[PDB]
Order: sequence, then C-alpha cells, then structure tokens
Amino acid sequence: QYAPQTQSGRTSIVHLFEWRWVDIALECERYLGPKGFGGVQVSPPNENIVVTNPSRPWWERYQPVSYKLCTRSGNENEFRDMVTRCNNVGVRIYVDAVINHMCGSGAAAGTGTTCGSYCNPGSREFPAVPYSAWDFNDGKCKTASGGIESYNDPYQVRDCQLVGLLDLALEKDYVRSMIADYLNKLIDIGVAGFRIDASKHMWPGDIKAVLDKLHNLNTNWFPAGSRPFIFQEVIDLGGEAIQSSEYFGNGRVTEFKYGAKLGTVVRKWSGEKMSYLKNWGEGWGFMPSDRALVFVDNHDNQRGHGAGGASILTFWDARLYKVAVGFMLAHPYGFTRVMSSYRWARNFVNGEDVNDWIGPPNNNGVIKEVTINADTTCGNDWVCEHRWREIRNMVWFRNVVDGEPFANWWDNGSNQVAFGRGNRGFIVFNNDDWQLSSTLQTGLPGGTYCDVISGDKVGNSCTGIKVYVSSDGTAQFSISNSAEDPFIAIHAESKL
Ligand SMILES: C[C@H]1O[C@H](O[C@H]2[C@H](O)[C@@H](O)[C@H](O)O[C@@H]2CO)[C@H](O)[C@@H](O)[C@@H]1N[C@H]1C=C(CO)[C@@H](O[C@H]2O[C@H](CO)[C@@H](O[C@H]3O[C@H](C)[C@@H](N[C@H]4C=C(CO)[C@@H](O)[C@H](O)[C@H]4O)[C@H](O)[C@H]3O)[C@H](O)[C@H]2O)[C@H](O)[C@H]1O
Ligand SMILES: OC[C@H]1O[C@@H](O)[C@H](O)[C@@H](O)[C@@H]1O
Ligand SMILES: [Ca+2]
Ligand SMILES: [Cl-]
Repeated sequence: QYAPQTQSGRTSIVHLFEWRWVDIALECERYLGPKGFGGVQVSPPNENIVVTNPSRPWWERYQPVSYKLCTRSGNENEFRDMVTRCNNVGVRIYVDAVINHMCGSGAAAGTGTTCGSYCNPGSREFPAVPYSAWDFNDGKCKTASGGIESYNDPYQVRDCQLVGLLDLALEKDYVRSMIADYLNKLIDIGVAGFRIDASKHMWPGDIKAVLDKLHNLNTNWFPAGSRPFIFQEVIDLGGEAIQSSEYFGNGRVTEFKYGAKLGTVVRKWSGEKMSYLKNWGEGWGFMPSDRALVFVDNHDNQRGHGAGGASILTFWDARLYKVAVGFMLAHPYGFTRVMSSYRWARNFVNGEDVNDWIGPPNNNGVIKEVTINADTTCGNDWVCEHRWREIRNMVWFRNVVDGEPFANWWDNGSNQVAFGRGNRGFIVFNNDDWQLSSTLQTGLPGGTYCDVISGDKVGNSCTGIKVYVSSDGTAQFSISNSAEDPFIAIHAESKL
C-alpha cells in the first residue's frame, strides 16, 4: 500500500483537478508520458448530486449518489479509455475515493444528479447502490445535531456527519462490500491506487476491512501480486485527538504539516528562516518519510478550505510558489504530489474569499477543454502548473537524483540555502533581500551544467544560465534578490 506502483524511475503524481477524462488521456500521451510524470490523481469518477446553488461548485463532486462512473469529467467509456492510454505510456491513474459518506442530508429528493440516478437524502434512499436508512450512522452519532460538534471526540468525528453529509455505517459488511466492489471495478479497469477521502472521519479498522477485499493490480501493466497504492487524507497539524499515525497500517497518509510549515518559512513569517530547513523532514516532527505523501497545496487549501490557512502558497503567489515546489521536489522526504489548478475570480470580503465555491472552467455547466498554446501553456483558464518550466524540470530533477542522499548542505545563516543529492544534483536558493554570490561545493563531477530553472539543455547548449563546476566539485552561484526565479538547480542530465 506504500509503494506508488509508478513505472520505474518516475517519482511524482499530478492532481489534474476537475479535468475531463479525454483531456487527461491526451495529456498522458503528449506530455505526462514524455516528461517523466509518475501518474495522475483524478477527481471523483463516481456520480454526484447536482448543486444548482451555487452554480455547479467544485465541491458537489464530494457528495456521492451512486458508484456509476458518470460525471462532468465523462462517462465510463471515456474513463476506461483514459486509464488504458495513460498506463500504455507509463503514467498511472489514482482515484479520489469518496467513501465515508453520500450526499448532503438536506439535499432534495429527485434526479438532479450527474447521471440521472434517483436518490432521496431525506429518507436515506440511494436506489442506485443500493443504500437504505440502516446503512447510515444516524443512530450511532451521539450529538444533538447529529454533526461533529467537537474534534476532541474521536467518536463524533468518525460517527457523526461531516458538514451535513450522510455518514456511511462502515462497520457493516454490506457497506464495506459495496465500497469494495466499486474499488475493485476500478482496479480491474487498470487504476493503480486510491486517495481515501476524509479518512480522519472513518475508523482505521473500517478502512482496513475494505482494503483487505481489494484485487491485485491488473497484470496487463503491473507485475503479478501487486497491491494498490493507498494514501489517506488525514488532516493532522498536531495537537488534536486523532493522530495521522493511527492510519499507518492502511497505507501512506497526507502530511499536511509539510505545506503549512513550508509556506510559513518561504514567506518568512513567525520568525521562520530558510536556514532552519537544514533538518527538514522528520526533524520537524513530520511522519516517517515512507508513510508520507507531501505537497505544497492541495485542491482544498489553495482556496481556504481544509487546513493550512493563509501561509499556504499557491499559483497565485507564483514566485514563492515556485521556490517552495522546487525545494519539495529536491528534498528526499516523502512521495511528492504536484498540483494543477484552474483560475477563478477570487473576491475577498473580510479576509474570506466568497467565490471559493467556483467550479472548473465551464460553458453553462459543461467543462471546457484544456487548450494547449504554442508556448506550451494552457488556455481556457487552466493554469497548468505542471507545464511551468520551473516545475516540470524539477519533476525531472527528482527522477534523476532518486535514491541519492541529502548532502552538501550550506546556508548563510538567514535565507540563502543550498544542498545536493549525492553526486547527481545540487540546488541553490536565495530568499534574502540581498545578493547571493558564493563558491559552493556541489558534490558533482566537473563540467558545465545547464540551470534547469532558467532554461533547458537543448542538444549541446543551454538556453538559460550555465554553471561551470571545477574538478573539485565547487562552482560559483550568483543570484540576485530581484531575479525572476531566485534559485538554480543542476543535475547529471543537464550536464553538457
Ligand atoms: C474539507 C475538509 O474538511 C475536514 O477537515 C477539517 C479538519 O478535520 C480539521 O482538523 C480542520 O481544523 O478543519 C477542517 C475543515 O476546514 C475533513 O477532515 C477533510 O477530510 C475535508 N477535505 C476532504 C473531505 C470533503 C468531504 O468529502 C470535501 O469537502 C468539500 O465538499 C463538501 C461537500 O460538497 C463541502 O460541503 C458542502 O456541502 C455540505 C452539505 C454543506 N453543509 C451544509 C448542509 C447541511 C444539510 O446537509 C447542514 O447540516 C450543514 O451544517 C451545512 O453546513 C456545506 O456548507 C457545503 O460547503 C465542503 O465545504 C467542501 O470542503 C473536501 O474537498 C475533501 O478534500
Ligand atoms: O528544528 C526544527 C524547528 O526549528 C525551529 O527553528 C523552527 O522555528 C521550528 O518551526 C522547527 O520545527
Ligand atoms: Ca464517518
Ligand atoms: Cl489530499
């Protein structure tokens, strides 16, 4: 459950948030495959309720009504086609499994669903599954409102309603089996693993019981006996009743402290400095590297939802975002996930974005295609961070230095920092308000390397900064505090 099951040499996955199956299929063949991306985390592929107020928000996909592969991203044919085409080019697919609940208990009975399935939230009727009143935790929840009134009580958070969502009685074998059948169908289709949504709201044992029923991965692409990759969404910033460690037996867990702390350090808040990152990782109180799935921001916290707060860096703060993603992709800690978002009209009234609900780029409800521009960027308001040179080249960097140990750390005692990875890569950062000009030990063999942050190595030339490393591994790095990208990165494969 801990092994990502990516094709050898590939070390990251991209969250193609709200993308349509057809666009992902294309993206796999034209970009993800050739650019060494390990895989893609897709949005919930099962049927959800249609929320008309507000107009088709992104969160309606987290309110299931059945397990039919039928959504705004596409139908089952399109889904199967995507998985096949992506696996065929070496890019795995990971599904966002929403299994702790069904739709909002307050939703209206009817066929206002993405596939037309009938459902009656009021009576807990979900005919298309099927689920009935006795498959929910209403009777087990002890709070007056039936909702989570305190996060200090493990029972409320797991047995009661998360924001009014109907809570599934996961201790029942019937429910356990319905969910397993859904996941098994996906596994057989070719999916490599899952993101267990809202794991914190389920007992580790219930998740385990479900996982034990899962099929081995499809042998058309995976070796016989391969277990699916599992990463559970557990928001634990420390100091709360439920600990992420309670889920280590099921698979990897989302380390939310990673993005919260990094954002604060890179922004230079609360007295934090980049020089403090020397012992980044478990030294900062994070979970063991091999149990962690790390990221800078995720679909929730980039828009105020979930956890992280104001410190979280997103594509909105492009410059700082790039250095944080670069640091993450360079550091050996955890399995990295890269975010890929869409632009929305933010509108902050009282420090709160009242438009945080806005769904993906659409034409009267139907999702717009991802258009690719000549300069390799995306149109139709898809930001495509994964296509930014600075990001795509760091994904490559991670592949290249995979397995090499953290080494040759250097810092100016403030915000200028540097470290390498064995003898295959080195990265330098300047987040101070002054010039960086030093001769540092890179640990790399002598030669001329193309900086992959400012450019690329084309044939036998660099399109950006070139770094000459002496026979003794040293090199000079000159980075101005006003540089567009205040960091340089070089590796074995960018060598001329
Ligand atoms: C979003 C994450 O919430 C929780 O994290 C909390 C941490 O546990 C806690 O430590 C931290 O301090 O605070 C966090 C919350 O800010 C979960 O632990 C975490 O798993 C969540 N992230 C996951 C999980 C979900 C749920 O599947 C997704 O949440 C989004 O989607 C829901 C559903 O669409 C959305 O809620 C909308 O719908 C419900 C029904 C509305 N609730 C109203 C309706 C009724 C009647 O049914 C009333 O009873 C309710 O009281 C009333 O509020 C919501 O108003 C509406 O927004 C969430 O807002 C979305 O965030 C996440 O996407 C997923 O990543
Ligand atoms: O050593 C790790 C610690 O270093 C301190 O200087 C920082 O302020 C802490 O946030 C961090 O956890
Ligand atoms: Ca629950
Ligand atoms: Cl997540």
